[PDB]
Amino acid sequence: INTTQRINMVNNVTDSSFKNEVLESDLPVMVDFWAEWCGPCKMLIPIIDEISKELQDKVKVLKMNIDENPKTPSEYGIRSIPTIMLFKNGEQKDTKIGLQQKNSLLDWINKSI
Repeated sequence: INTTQRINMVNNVTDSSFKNEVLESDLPVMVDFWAEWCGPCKMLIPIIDEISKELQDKVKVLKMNIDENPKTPSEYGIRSIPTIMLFKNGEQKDTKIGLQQKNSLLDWINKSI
């Protein structure tokens, strides 16, 4: 018996802190745009948690609730969720829409950084 990999925890970013935590970072940043009413989003949350650990010190992983923070998704053209957006050096680098499984998500991020 060991500690579970279900960290069930990852930092939140808001419309107030997006520039500060995402656009100003030197690390590549992955942002999971989500809401509580979105079924696929809830399936994706634990995957995002696990990937944050597997990508520690390489990619900063954050989630943004779009009910509470509608302005940032609007600015980057997000029309549906789940959306996962990758940022580097103050700009968007890549985006994918929809549930993504863990291996595919890790493959994509590693290809992108």
